[PDB]
Amino acid sequence: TDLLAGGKDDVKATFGADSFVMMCIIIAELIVGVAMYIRTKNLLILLGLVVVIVFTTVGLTFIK
Amino acid sequence: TDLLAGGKDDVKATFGADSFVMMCIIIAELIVGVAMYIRTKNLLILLGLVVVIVFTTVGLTFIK
Amino acid sequence: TDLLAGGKDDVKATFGADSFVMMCIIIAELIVGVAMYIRTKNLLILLGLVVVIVFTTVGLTFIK
Amino acid sequence: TDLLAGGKDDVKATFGADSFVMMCIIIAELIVGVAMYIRTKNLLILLGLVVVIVFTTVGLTFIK
Amino acid sequence: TDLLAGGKDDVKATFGADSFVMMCIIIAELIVGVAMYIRTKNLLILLGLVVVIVFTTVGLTFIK
Amino acid sequence: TDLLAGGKDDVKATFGADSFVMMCIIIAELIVGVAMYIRTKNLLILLGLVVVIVFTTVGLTFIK
Amino acid sequence: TDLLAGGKDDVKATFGADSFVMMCIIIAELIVGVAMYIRTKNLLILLGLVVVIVFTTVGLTFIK
Amino acid sequence: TDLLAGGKDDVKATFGADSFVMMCIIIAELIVGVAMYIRTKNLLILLGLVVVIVFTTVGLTFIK
Amino acid sequence: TDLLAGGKDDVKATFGADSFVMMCIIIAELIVGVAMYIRTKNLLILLGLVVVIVFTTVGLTFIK
Amino acid sequence: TDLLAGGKDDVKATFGADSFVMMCIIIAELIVGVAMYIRTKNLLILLGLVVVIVFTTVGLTFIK
Amino acid sequence: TDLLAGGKDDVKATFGADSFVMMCIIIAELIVGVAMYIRTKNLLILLGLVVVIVFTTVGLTFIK
Amino acid sequence: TDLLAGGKDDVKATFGADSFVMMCIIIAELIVGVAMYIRTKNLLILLGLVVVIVFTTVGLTFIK
Amino acid sequence: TDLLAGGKDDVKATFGADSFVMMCIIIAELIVGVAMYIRTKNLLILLGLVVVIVFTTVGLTFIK
Amino acid sequence: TDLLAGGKDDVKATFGADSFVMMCIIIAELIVGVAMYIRTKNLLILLGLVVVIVFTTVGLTFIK
Amino acid sequence: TDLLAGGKDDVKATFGADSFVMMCIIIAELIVGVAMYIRTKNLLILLGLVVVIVFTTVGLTFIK
Amino acid sequence: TDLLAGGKDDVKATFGADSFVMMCIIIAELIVGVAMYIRTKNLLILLGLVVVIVFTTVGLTFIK
Amino acid sequence: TDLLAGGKDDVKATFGADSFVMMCIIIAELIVGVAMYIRTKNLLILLGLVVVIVFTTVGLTFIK
Amino acid sequence: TDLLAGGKDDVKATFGADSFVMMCIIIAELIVGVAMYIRTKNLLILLGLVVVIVFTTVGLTFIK
Amino acid sequence: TDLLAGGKDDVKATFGADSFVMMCIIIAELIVGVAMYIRTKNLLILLGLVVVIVFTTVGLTFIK
Amino acid sequence: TDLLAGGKDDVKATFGADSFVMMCIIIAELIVGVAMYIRTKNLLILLGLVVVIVFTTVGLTFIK
Amino acid sequence: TDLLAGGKDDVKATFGADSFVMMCIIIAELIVGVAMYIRTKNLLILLGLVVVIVFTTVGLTFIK
Amino acid sequence: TDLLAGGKDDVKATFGADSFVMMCIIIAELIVGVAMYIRTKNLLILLGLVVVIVFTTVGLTFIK
Ligand SMILES: CCCCCCCCCCCCCCCC(=O)OC[C@H](COP(=O)(O)OC[C@@H](O)CO)OC(=O)CCCCCCCCCCCCCCC
Ligand SMILES: CCCCCCCCCCCCCCCC(=O)OC[C@H](COP(=O)(O)OC[C@@H](O)CO)OC(=O)CCCCCCCCCCCCCCC
Ligand SMILES: CCCCCCCCCCCCCCCC(=O)OC[C@H](COP(=O)(O)OC[C@@H](O)CO)OC(=O)CCCCCCCCCCCCCCC
Ligand SMILES: CCCCCCCCCCCCCCCC(=O)OC[C@H](COP(=O)(O)OC[C@@H](O)CO)OC(=O)CCCCCCCCCCCCCCC
Ligand SMILES: CCCCCCCCCCCCCCCC(=O)OC[C@H](COP(=O)(O)OC[C@@H](O)CO)OC(=O)CCCCCCCCCCCCCCC
Ligand SMILES: CCCCCCCCCCCCCCCC(=O)OC[C@H](COP(=O)(O)OC[C@@H](O)CO)OC(=O)CCCCCCCCCCCCCCC
Ligand SMILES: CCCCCCCCCCCCCCCC(=O)OC[C@H](COP(=O)(O)OC[C@@H](O)CO)OC(=O)CCCCCCCCCCCCCCC
Ligand SMILES: CCCCCCCCCCCCCCCC(=O)OC[C@H](COP(=O)(O)OC[C@@H](O)CO)OC(=O)CCCCCCCCCCCCCCC
Ligand SMILES: CCCCCCCCCCCCCCCC(=O)OC[C@H](COP(=O)(O)OC[C@@H](O)CO)OC(=O)CCCCCCCCCCCCCCC
Ligand SMILES: CCCCCCCCCCCCCCCC(=O)OC[C@H](COP(=O)(O)OC[C@@H](O)CO)OC(=O)CCCCCCCCCCCCCCC
Ligand SMILES: CCCCCCCCCCCCCCCC(=O)OC[C@H](COP(=O)(O)OC[C@@H](O)CO)OC(=O)CCCCCCCCCCCCCCC
Ligand SMILES: CCCCCCCCCCCCCCCC(=O)OC[C@H](COP(=O)(O)OC[C@@H](O)CO)OC(=O)CCCCCCCCCCCCCCC
Ligand SMILES: CCCCCCCCCCCCCCCC(=O)OC[C@H](COP(=O)(O)OC[C@@H](O)CO)OC(=O)CCCCCCCCCCCCCCC
Repeated sequence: TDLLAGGKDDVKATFGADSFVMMCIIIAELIVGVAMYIRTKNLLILLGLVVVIVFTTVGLTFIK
Repeated sequence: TDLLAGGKDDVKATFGADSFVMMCIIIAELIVGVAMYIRTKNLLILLGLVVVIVFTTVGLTFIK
Repeated sequence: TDLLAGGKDDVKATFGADSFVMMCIIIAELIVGVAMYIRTKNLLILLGLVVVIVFTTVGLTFIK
Repeated sequence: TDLLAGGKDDVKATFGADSFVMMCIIIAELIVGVAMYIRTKNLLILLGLVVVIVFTTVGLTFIK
Repeated sequence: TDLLAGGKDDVKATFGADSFVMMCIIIAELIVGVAMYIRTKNLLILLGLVVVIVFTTVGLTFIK
Repeated sequence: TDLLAGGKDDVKATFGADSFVMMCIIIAELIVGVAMYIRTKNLLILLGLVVVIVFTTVGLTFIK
Repeated sequence: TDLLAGGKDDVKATFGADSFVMMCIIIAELIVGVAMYIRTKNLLILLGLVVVIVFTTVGLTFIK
Repeated sequence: TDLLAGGKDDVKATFGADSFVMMCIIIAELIVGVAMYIRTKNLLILLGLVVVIVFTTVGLTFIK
Repeated sequence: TDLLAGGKDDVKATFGADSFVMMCIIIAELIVGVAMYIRTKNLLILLGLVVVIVFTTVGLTFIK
Repeated sequence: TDLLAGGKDDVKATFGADSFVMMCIIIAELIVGVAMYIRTKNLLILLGLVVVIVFTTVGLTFIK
Repeated sequence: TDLLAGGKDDVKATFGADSFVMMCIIIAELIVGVAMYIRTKNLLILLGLVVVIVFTTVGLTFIK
Repeated sequence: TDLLAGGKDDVKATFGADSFVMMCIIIAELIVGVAMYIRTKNLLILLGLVVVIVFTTVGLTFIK
Repeated sequence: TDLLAGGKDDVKATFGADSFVMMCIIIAELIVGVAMYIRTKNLLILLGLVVVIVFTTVGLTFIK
Repeated sequence: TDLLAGGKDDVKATFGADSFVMMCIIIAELIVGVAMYIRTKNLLILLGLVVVIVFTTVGLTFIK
Repeated sequence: TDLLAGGKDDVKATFGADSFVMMCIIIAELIVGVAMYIRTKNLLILLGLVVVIVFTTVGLTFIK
Repeated sequence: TDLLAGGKDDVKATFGADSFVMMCIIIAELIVGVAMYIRTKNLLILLGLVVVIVFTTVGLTFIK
Repeated sequence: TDLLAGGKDDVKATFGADSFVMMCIIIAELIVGVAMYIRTKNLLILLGLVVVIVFTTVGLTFIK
Repeated sequence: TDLLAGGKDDVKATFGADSFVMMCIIIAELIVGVAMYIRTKNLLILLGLVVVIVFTTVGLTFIK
Repeated sequence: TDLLAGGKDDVKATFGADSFVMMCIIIAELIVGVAMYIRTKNLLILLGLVVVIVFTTVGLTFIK
Repeated sequence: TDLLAGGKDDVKATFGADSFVMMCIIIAELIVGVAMYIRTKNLLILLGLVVVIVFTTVGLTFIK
Repeated sequence: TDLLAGGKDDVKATFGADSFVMMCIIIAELIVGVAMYIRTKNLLILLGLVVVIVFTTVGLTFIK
Repeated sequence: TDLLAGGKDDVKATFGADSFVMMCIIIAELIVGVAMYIRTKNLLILLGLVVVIVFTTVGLTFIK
């Protein structure tokens, strides 16, 4: 061989578990979800946050 | 590595616990909830405020 | 950091304890409640006013 | 801050103690109450008028 | 402010002491009361007319 | 500036006191009200006509 | 403007005193009232017819 | 316009004095009244038939 | 700087207190409100007119 | 142009007095009305058939 | 054209005097009526069957 | 320019008083109205036909 | 041309009286109708099947 | 052709008399009907099952 | 074929005679029926249980 | 297979013979029955308790 | 040119009264209309077929 | 944690032992009870006042 | 793993045994129950308070 | 293989037996149920809590 | 051949009987169903879970 | 030729009865259908699976 193997580390660290990008994604889910809930009063929509957390955790496991 | 780690602090402070944004969100919940209650007279809708407070507190705990 | 901290004061004063907005909300509750009472003759509906007053007072305490 | 403080006076005067709106509300209570009494012959329903008067007086005291 | 003060006069005259509406209300009380009396033979029901007259007179005193 | 002041007259005359439009509105109130009364036998609904007349008269006073 | 004044006549004649529409309304009141009376045996309900006649006559007086 | 004047005749004949509809109404009064009398043994209820006949005759006089 | 300051006057006069536009807005509120009331018979809807008047008056105060 | 005058005949015959369409409409009224009557036992609903017949006859008179 | 005249026969036969549909309607009236009678013990409700039979017979006479 | 004046006649005749188009519009109102009435049993909906006739007559008066 | 006349037969046979397509349409009506009936318990909805059968039979008669 | 005739058999067998689909439909009627009966205690609702059975049997007869 | 025949067994066993679903249905009938009886003291309502048992037994016989 | 057989035990134990739910039901019968007896002094109403006990015992026997 | 007059015949025959194209159009209307009716159960939608037939007949009259 | 603990005091004071709300409740019990007694002459109904007093006192003890 | 375990404490404390929310619920039960009792004079309705207390205590035991 | 098998554990733990999500669901059932009971005074509604507990326990058994 | 046969196994295992995807689907049904039940209190909605289980089991049988 | 006849076999096998592609299509229908059902709770949507199976089977018969 993979002629670009050397690039895997930084990329994986910049889009990975404790990255700035994942923090921004969780913040966005929190804000957008609470705004949707305030507008519609559909309590189930708050589970969105849970979903995103799980999806980003488990999902990052498949990134090799 | 995280090539954007240095950006975590300000972002987290601007969308975080004692931020202007969270204050605006709580104000919005209060106003919208009391307006819904005045229109429909459904007392349970006022619990919306509680929900939002809890959701923003606990939720911000998962923002690393 | 909070890059928008400077905006907290005016916002809090315009949607806060002795604001024009809260006065309008209490007026709306009074009018709508007395209209509901005239139509239905359900005396309990007048407690709506009390509820709104309490909800706006206590609620504004959680706005930091 | 209260960026809309200047609007408090006219609003309070148009929905306040000696306003056209309160006169209309008392007239409506009188007419609707006497119609209910003529139909059902329930004398207690006439106390509705008293209630409305009291509710609009005391209630307007909490409008600051 | 009272931005609608100019409307008080006609309204008060159309739902007031010597109005067509009050005449219709007294007529309705008379007819409905005499019909109830013919059906049930409860003499006390005729006092309904008295009540309505008093209620409309005294009541209109509180309309300012 | 008022660059459209010249348009005030005709508009005010076409939606004003003795206009075709106001005649149509009063006719509609009469027909709809008598139909509601025939269906439900709620005599109070006929006061709708009175209300509309008053509302269109007093209301047109605020049209400057 | 009154740019639609020319339309007043036919409209007023088609929904007016001796119109087909008013005839249909009186017929409907007669039929519905006698059906209600046959079902409930409440003699007062027959006064509905009187009411409708009066309401359509006097009411049409206010149509200018 | 009266743009629907031409429709008055048939309508008036189909809901009028010697119509099928009036025959059905009188039949219904007879049957329902005799059934009520058989159940309750209140002789006065039979006067219902008289009432209906009178009401349909006199009433049809006001249909122009 | 304000390179467009010279434009403030006419604009403010064409959308301001005694403008043709505000007259049209009040007319629209009157017509739409009375139509809603005729359809639904919800008396509170007529307060819409009051609201609009107040909102346009107080609101125009904040236009500098 | 009237550049489409030639089309009047067939259209008028296909939606007119003795058309297949009017037969279907009367059949629909009969079926729907008897179904409503079976469900609710409201005898007056059967007059629907009469109404439809009259409405289609008189109405077709205004189709020129 | 009447461009759909050819369709009259089958339609009239499928919703007509001796059709499967009319049989189903009479069966439904019988079952629903006897169920209502068992529940309420109101003997008059059984006349429903008679009504339906008459209504379907006479009614089908007007289907041309 | 009026460089198209010559076109006024045919247009006015093809969309005018005794045109094929107006006939189609009245037919459509009749059919749609009777279908709505069969479905909902709201007798007032039949007045739609009257409205359309009046609206097309008076309206065509303003077409110059 | 008619330069495509030769295509009429197969088309008419594939969308015609005893075609696979018409069988699928009748099956769909049966399934959808019984599902609607199970959900709503509105017996009249089952007549949908009858309608579809009639509509496809008579309708196919006009396909030349 | 009928260019799709060969498809009739399997379709008819998969939505036909002894199919999995019809079994599911009867099961659904049984469950939904007994649930409705438990909630409302309206015994007549159980006849729904009978109706569905009949409707699916007779109906499948018209599927050719 | 019936392209879905293989699915009949499990479905029939999961909604059939000795299934978890039927047990839940009988439990629900027992609880709801005894609650209705405690509230209304109508002994006949307890026969509901019998009905449900019979309906589920006999009904499941028609599930092929 | 019965794909949900494994769920039978806990359900049956939670709504069964010695469950918290049955205890609550018997308590409710006792309280409601003694309250009815205190109000009406109808001694037979106390047999309600017996009925409920029997109904819950025998009934639970049919829960398989 | 008319240098293309010779082409009028075949074109008119291929898109004309008894053409393959018109047959396809009527088939499409039948299928689409019955599908819409099965989905929505709006009986009026079936009149679409009538409309199309009329529109194609009368319309083809204006094709010279 | 209890994120809303700070709100307990005012709420408890506004709906508590010596509150305006409890005063209104006792007044309502007194008026309604004496009106019931005047109508029915059932002396026991006056014990209602006692009940309410006790219920509000003891009940407020369980409010923590 | 439970990726949201850390959130259990505050939530449980904000909706738990000695929370502001439970206090509000008990207050609401007290007020609504005493209002129902004043209106209906059904003493048993006061047991509602007991029920709510028990339900909130025992119920909170199952919150893990 | 199942290319996503590794994700089963955390997901199952975050939506499983002792998760934060299930705690929130039980809390929601408790609050909503007690609010419904306070409003309607239907004691059976409190069994909702039981149902939810059972449904979440047994249901989680089928999650493999 | 089938030039892509080699891909069948992994696909079938990743969307098949004991896959992560099917687990997520069952979890989603459980959560959404219990949320719907808490909101609407319609017990039948809980059968959704059963349906999904059956549908995914039987359905996966047809995946070859 | 047919200069490309030799290509028919592999193509037909790769998009044919037991191909990887058809397996993927059935899987997609199953997943999408169960997701739609979980969201909307419309049981009829599950028949989608049946439809797809039938459509792919019968349809592949016409591929020569
Ligand atoms: C400077 C402008 C000040 C505006 C007036 C202040 C409040 C006066 C209270 C009047 C109440 C009666 C209105 C009836 C006319 C009207 O609009 O009727 C609309 C609607 C009619 O009520 P119903 O639900 O019975 O009617 C339903 C349908 O018929 C409506 O189409 O009223 C409501 O739903 C009232 C609920 C108020 C919800 C709370 C509002 C909180 C915001 C406070 C106001 C905004 C301030 C703006 C600042 C610039
Ligand atoms: C300048 C315009 C002034 C308007 C007149 C002022 C009030 C006169 C009182 C008449 C009462 C009788 C009306 C019966 C005709 C009518 O509408 O009947 C509608 C409805 C009929 O009462 P029921 O509930 O018995 O009937 C139910 C159904 O049959 C209705 O379809 O009446 C009410 O519900 C009355 C409750 C009033 C609720 C309080 C209203 C408070 C607002 C005050 C009025 C608005 C002011 C507008 C300012 C621009
Ligand atoms: C210009 C129009 C003037 C209208 C006539 C004026 C009043 C005449 C009095 C007739 C009374 C008998 C009517 C029986 C025919 C009728 O409608 O019966 C309906 C109903 C029948 O009474 P029951 O409660 O015994 O019957 C219950 C059911 O059978 C009704 O379906 O009567 C009442 O409830 C009467 C209570 C009147 C409530 C007070 C009304 C106050 C408003 C005044 C009138 C409106 C003025 C409109 C101005 C444009
Ligand atoms: C030159 C044209 C003149 C038009 C006639 C003038 C008014 C005649 C009054 C007839 C009333 C009965 C109509 C029933 C036929 C009809 O349309 O029924 C529709 C609808 C049926 O009432 P429901 O709410 O009971 O029915 C609900 C549904 O079944 C409707 O689909 O009626 C209304 O809602 C009436 C409310 C009127 C709202 C106020 C209207 C104010 C505007 C005045 C009219 C416009 C003037 C146009 C100028 C060019
Ligand atoms: C050229 C067409 C002429 C139409 C006939 C003229 C009127 C004949 C009177 C028949 C009354 C009995 C109808 C029962 C059949 C029927 O429709 O029942 C529907 C409904 C049934 O009454 P209930 O409220 O007891 O029933 C409730 C439900 O079962 C209805 O589904 O009747 C009414 O509500 C009647 C109230 C009439 C409201 C006033 C109507 C004013 C408009 C006048 C008529 C329109 C003219 C149209 C001009 C083109
Ligand atoms: C061509 C069709 C001719 C129809 C027959 C003509 C009238 C025969 C009289 C039979 C009366 C007994 C029916 C009991 C069967 C029945 O329906 O019971 C329903 C109901 C039962 O009366 P109760 O109030 O005691 O029962 C209440 C509940 O148990 C009902 O569910 O009866 C009435 O309310 C009768 C009041 C009639 C109201 C006046 C009707 C005026 C319209 C005239 C008839 C319509 C003509 C249609 C023309 C196409
Ligand atoms: C020089 C031109 C003057 C124009 C007339 C002035 C206002 C007259 C008021 C008539 C109101 C009734 C119209 C019904 C005919 C109509 O358009 O109906 C459309 C629509 C129908 O109302 P619904 O929401 O019930 O109907 C929904 C759908 O059926 C519409 O397709 O009406 C509205 O939504 C009204 C809301 C007005 C919103 C406020 C408008 C503020 C702007 C003021 C006007 C513009 C001035 C232009 C200056 C050049
Ligand atoms: C050549 C085709 C001939 C078609 C049959 C002719 C009419 C037969 C009458 C059957 C009525 C019962 C249908 C129930 C099956 C059905 O569709 O139920 C749908 C619906 C169910 O009524 P509900 O309002 O009680 O149900 C509401 C919901 O459950 C519907 O989903 O029925 C109606 O609303 C009926 C109103 C008819 C409105 C008037 C229609 C006027 C047009 C005439 C027919 C079109 C002719 C087409 C020519 C090509
Ligand atoms: C080939 C299919 C043949 C179907 C059977 C023929 C009719 C058998 C009569 C059974 C009546 C009892 C049904 C109870 C089961 C049921 O559905 O209950 C639903 C409903 C329950 O009545 P309630 O109003 O007491 O209940 C209200 C609610 O609980 C309903 O959810 O029943 C009715 O409203 C009956 C009124 C019938 C209206 C007249 C119908 C006219 C159409 C004729 C039938 C359609 C023919 C279709 C041809 C393909
Ligand atoms: C030479 C061609 C002549 C065409 C026939 C003339 C009119 C016959 C009246 C039939 C009415 C029933 C149609 C139902 C079949 C149909 O299309 O249903 C579509 C739609 C269904 O009504 P709903 O709103 O209940 O249904 C909503 C959805 O289900 C529609 O997908 O009907 C309407 O909205 C009718 C409103 C008519 C609006 C006014 C039209 C004015 C124009 C006049 C006609 C055009 C003339 C063309 C000249 C070349
Ligand atoms: C060789 C392929 C044969 C296909 C099967 C033949 C028909 C079997 C009938 C099954 C009906 C149930 C389907 C539910 C699954 C489904 O698709 O649900 C979709 C939809 C769901 O109905 P709802 O309106 O209640 O649902 C709305 C939303 O949830 C949809 O997302 O169903 C309909 O709208 C049915 C209306 C049928 C309209 C008439 C169709 C006429 C065409 C005939 C079929 C095409 C033949 C193709 C030949 C190659
Ligand atoms: C291989 C998969 C087999 C699936 C199971 C077979 C049927 C089992 C019967 C269970 C009924 C209870 C479901 C409640 C759970 C549920 O979905 O509740 C949804 C809904 C809830 O009923 P309500 O109208 O009371 O509720 C309204 C709202 O709360 C819904 O959100 O139920 C219905 O409307 C039932 C009407 C069935 C309409 C007839 C369906 C005909 C199709 C047959 C089934 C499809 C077969 C698919 C083949 C692959
Ligand atoms: C694994 C999960 C097992 C669930 C428990 C099994 C059944 C236990 C019986 C408890 C009954 C009392 C519930 C009261 C709590 C509740 O929900 O109250 C809601 C409602 C309240 O009844 P009311 O009509 O008096 O109340 C009306 C309103 O206040 C409701 O908001 O109850 C009913 O309508 C009961 C009718 C049951 C209809 C038959 C259901 C058949 C399906 C069987 C159960 C589904 C099985 C799911 C399998 C996964």
